[PDB]
Amino acid sequence: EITCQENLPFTCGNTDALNSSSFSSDFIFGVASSAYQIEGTIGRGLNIWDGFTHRYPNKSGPDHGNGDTTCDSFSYWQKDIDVLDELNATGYRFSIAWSRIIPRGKRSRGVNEKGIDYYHGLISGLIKKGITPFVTLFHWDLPQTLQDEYEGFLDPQIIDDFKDYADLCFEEFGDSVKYWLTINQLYSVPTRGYGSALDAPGRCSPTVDPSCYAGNSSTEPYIVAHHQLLAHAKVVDLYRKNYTHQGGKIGPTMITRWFLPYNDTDRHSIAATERMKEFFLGWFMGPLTNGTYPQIMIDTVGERLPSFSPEESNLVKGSYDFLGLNYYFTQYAQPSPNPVNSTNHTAMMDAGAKLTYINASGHYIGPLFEKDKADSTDNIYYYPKGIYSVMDYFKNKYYNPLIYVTENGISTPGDENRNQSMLDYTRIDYLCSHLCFLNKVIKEKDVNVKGYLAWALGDNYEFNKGFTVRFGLSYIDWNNVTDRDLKKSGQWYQSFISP
Amino acid sequence: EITCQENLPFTCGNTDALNSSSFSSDFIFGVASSAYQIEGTIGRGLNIWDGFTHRYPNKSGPDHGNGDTTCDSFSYWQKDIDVLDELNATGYRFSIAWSRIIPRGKRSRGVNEKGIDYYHGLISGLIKKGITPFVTLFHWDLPQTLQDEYEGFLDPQIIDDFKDYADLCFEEFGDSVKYWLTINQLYSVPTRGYGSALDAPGRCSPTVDPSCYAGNSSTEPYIVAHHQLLAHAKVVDLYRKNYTHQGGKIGPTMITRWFLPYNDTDRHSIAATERMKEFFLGWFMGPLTNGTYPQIMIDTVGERLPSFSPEESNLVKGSYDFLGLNYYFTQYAQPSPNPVNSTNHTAMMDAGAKLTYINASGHYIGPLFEKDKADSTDNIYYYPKGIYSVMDYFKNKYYNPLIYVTENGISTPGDENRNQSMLDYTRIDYLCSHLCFLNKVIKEKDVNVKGYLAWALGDNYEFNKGFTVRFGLSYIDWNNVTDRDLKKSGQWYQSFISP
Ligand SMILES: *C1O[C@H](CO)[C@@H](O)[C@H](O)[C@H]1NC(C)=O
Ligand SMILES: *C1O[C@H](CO)[C@@H](O)[C@H](O)[C@H]1NC(C)=O
Ligand SMILES: *[C@@H]1O[C@H](CO)[C@@H](O)[C@H](O)[C@H]1NC(C)=O
Ligand SMILES: *[C@@H]1O[C@H](CO)[C@@H](O)[C@H](O)[C@H]1NC(C)=O
Ligand SMILES: *[C@@H]1O[C@H](CO)[C@@H](O)[C@H](O)[C@H]1NC(C)=O
Ligand SMILES: *[C@@H]1O[C@H](CO)[C@@H](O)[C@H](O)[C@H]1NC(C)=O
Ligand SMILES: OC[C@H]1N/C(=N\O)[C@H](O)[C@@H](O)[C@@H]1O
Ligand SMILES: OC[C@H]1N/C(=N\O)[C@H](O)[C@@H](O)[C@@H]1O
Ligand SMILES: O=C1O[C@H]([C@@H](O)CO)C(O)=C1O
Ligand SMILES: O=C1O[C@H]([C@@H](O)CO)C(O)=C1O
Ligand SMILES: [Zn+2]
Repeated sequence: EITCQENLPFTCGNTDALNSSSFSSDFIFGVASSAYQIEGTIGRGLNIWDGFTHRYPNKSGPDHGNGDTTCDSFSYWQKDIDVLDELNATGYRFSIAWSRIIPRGKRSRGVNEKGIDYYHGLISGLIKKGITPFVTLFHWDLPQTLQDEYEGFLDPQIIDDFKDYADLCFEEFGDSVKYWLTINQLYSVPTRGYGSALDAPGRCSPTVDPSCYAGNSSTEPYIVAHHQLLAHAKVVDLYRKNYTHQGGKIGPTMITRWFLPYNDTDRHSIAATERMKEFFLGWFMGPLTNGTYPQIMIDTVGERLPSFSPEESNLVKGSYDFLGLNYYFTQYAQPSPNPVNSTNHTAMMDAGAKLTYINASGHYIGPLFEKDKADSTDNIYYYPKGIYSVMDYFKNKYYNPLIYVTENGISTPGDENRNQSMLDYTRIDYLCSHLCFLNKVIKEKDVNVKGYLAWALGDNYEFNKGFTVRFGLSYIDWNNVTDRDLKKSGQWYQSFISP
Repeated sequence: EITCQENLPFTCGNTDALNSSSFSSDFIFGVASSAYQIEGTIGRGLNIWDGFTHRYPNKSGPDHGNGDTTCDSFSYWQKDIDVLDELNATGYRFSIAWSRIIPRGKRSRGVNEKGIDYYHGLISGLIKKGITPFVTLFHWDLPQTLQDEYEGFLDPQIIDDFKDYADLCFEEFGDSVKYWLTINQLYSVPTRGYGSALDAPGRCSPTVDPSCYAGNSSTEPYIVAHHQLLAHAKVVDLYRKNYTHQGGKIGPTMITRWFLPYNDTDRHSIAATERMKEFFLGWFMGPLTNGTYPQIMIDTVGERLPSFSPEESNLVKGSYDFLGLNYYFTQYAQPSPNPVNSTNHTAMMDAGAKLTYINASGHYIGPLFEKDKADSTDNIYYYPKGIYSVMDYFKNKYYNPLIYVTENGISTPGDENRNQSMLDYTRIDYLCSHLCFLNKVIKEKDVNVKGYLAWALGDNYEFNKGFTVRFGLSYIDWNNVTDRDLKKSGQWYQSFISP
């Protein structure tokens, strides 16, 4: 019987009690990254994260930081491999920058052979060290040309451009890459990119944020989410019909959260919590497992929710060989009004729920996850059991999928000095407490989880935060980015992997 | 009788001997800038200078500097006006960033009202202080979307997109702006952007520079130059047919140089010098004054030189109300081979001339203009009499045009400290020696020159050099860009203007 801790102090950092041998022998352990966050702009075209961070610098991060140079994994990809080799990692999730291999967006405009070579060298180097690549085709960095031609995922033209891009990736890299991710966190671009305008491309309704150049927060998230599902599904169909000889697997990435009732004896809070599961997870998982959106969304969103035709429904339904599940935290849900006629209405209000980290009796859900110095009532707290709850739910609700945990991690403040930054015991606690629950859910519920990739390999540009927070298991000095030095968490993870 | 100095030491910095009263009472005196170089990316879309500087950072400058924030004239435009007011300037040349008012390039995709407002406020503020705006529509900063859709000026699609952009500028600003410049230095983008790939967009033949993403240095400069002429001429026709009620004037900007024979008793050097005038100036001035390219270019460039149809020739011929002439230096010309079959052939080799600052007997043409620390034999030297020679030539060869000197200036090293940077006596010498010759050519040759705008108002991002050189008449601290402090040159210029 496995017992896991939910509250500080944790004792799971002792590799005598928890290590890779606790899991099945074939289980993959590694770390993850994304291209905008680590490579730099050298050698690639411009994308909407370059566009957004430069047009709206105060949205890039409080320091106005961006991915222009970051940790320069364009130059130092070998040092990334060296971190993985030091960890004895068996997996690495990275993304391909569309703007690095097709700077002009549309494949018929030509490819960047040097860009293709960069990824071939990385892939070859990973395989040479026994590391399995998990490659994300689209980690938000859409070529700026496509956003300016037709507003990117707002238009159905994205489907064929994304298909042609994916086809190029499969053709060039699929002989070596056997695990592909289509779109990173389906929920995020629709809501943050087109709803609140916190993320690229930065569209929203005028009274949501007057700085947005255009948009409609009430309708655009649904349009974009729909086109993401279609684009994803066209790419999965392309992979499974034309690249079956490669013997690999493909799936989407979902951001997962668990939801608990703000008041667990209040039927209204309990209803809000179940609506949250459907609006947060079901928005994408309904289409992926059934070809339709959840009924509550159909009912609530009405004419703002697009329909799939019978052909589209069939393309989207079952369009995965596995799911990449990212997991960071859990929220309490309580009812909230949905003012659909308000000029500041957003798609996120359609769930009719307000989310918190504190419940009605004053209980904070778990340890600190992210401090918000401008408003401390907006601090985020984590909940190790949430990874158990999420995995169990996916198995039971979503037809026992094959799952890889494609992100899990925690930040530490960028104001800490190097010594403090390297002594990242809060990161060991977060990682180990989640891995304990992940082992427990695999053993108790028989969820088909086959690997775990911690966010992040190294410190990088964090979307929305610049360099003001650090997520790496390895430290990077921003005054001299060459080295990636294992922190206490990286050192712990090395011992966990090879106890 | 006016006597001007050609060699150090100069004595024209004494405003008792040379001042604005030396010139006609209506003569305009001011300074110039360009949008990429001063504004920052905040509030605009991305252009090919953003693209180029980020994709090829070592081409942006030795410091890898770019126009991301620069002197932040987006925020501090009022401080620019304050410099002009301090100078008692009567003119200011600035450019409109196409990506600030039409971020998506094509006008039918929408306009950025906030971008339009930025220029309305600047214009209003200039007029309120009695400063005449001279506005450049295109100072190289093409929206990146247009370069990625169709390779910008390489394709005839640029003509209508540039026309629609210009139309928007005339509509929004032409009630207040009465002097418009179309394209900055016609010669530069074809040769540096598409020939040597020193400038955006960075196209060239593979063996000219293997880093270029695509191109052909032998043919593309001619295609781009041709489309620049057509785009320019369509915009001038639009202005003169649809905006005549505004009572303003429009013209192109030429980069001018004078050319002298490397050996003035050698017929081959003398021929090379005359070929240089035709290939450097006539490439554009032939079409602008006659609707045809110079015969020597027709003969040499052959099938690589595009033809104008009768309609195009008529559109281009006479497509100016005045010429904006930029002038910085003069070169000696000697013969050089033109290896048209070489894979590294460039359009610049077609003139059959090698250019130097030292003649055959060892004479350097004038004082130091730009030191090149990597190769000192590549140092640039200036020649004050060249502005007299250029103006005289334009009058005599090119039908006595109305001219405004739209740039003239010199850099000082970015390695100097603030005190050294502020004591910019080399800049007073350069400016005054050129103004002496400009007064002399107006008086002796009756050239119709009506204003002079010194490069630059303040320190800025210099194309190709980052922040490693300074050109301002006012100093900017890169650790805190708010202030623009008049240097000794700015202080001198103030006394020259109001003696
Ligand atoms: C930040 O930038 C936007 C312009 O992009 C501006 O509208 C907003 O007021 C600024 N935010 C703050 C908090 O100052
Ligand atoms: C600079 O960058 C380019 C890649 O953009 C590279 O090909 C070239 O070698 C580098 N130049 C020098 C002098 O190192
Ligand atoms: C607009 O929404 C904000 C936050 O969503 C809220 O504080 C405000 O009350 C809303 N205004 C109206 C008119 O509903
Ligand atoms: C920066 O980091 C690398 C690796 O530690 C080191 O070898 C190099 O000397 C350092 N550069 C400077 C300028 O300190
Ligand atoms: C290529 O041109 C470079 C400079 O233009 C020159 O040094 C070299 O000799 C040329 N090579 C050939 C094969 O002509
Ligand atoms: C920077 O420059 C402006 C103008 O001189 C000054 O008012 C401001 O205090 C300075 N900011 C800092 C942080 O030094
Ligand atoms: O915030 C941590 C990490 N989280 C992720 N999603 O939750 C993103 O996919 C990744 O790009 C981001 O850096
Ligand atoms: O090099 C000085 C100056 N020279 C100019 N041309 O010669 C450019 O138009 C301007 O953008 C550049 O900064
Ligand atoms: O729950 C979530 O986690 C992440 C991130 O906030 C972790 O820092 C994200 O992108 C969500 O939507
Ligand atoms: O003669 C010329 O002068 C400028 C510049 O080099 C001055 O620094 C330029 O763009 C030319 O072609
Ligand atoms: Zn940048």
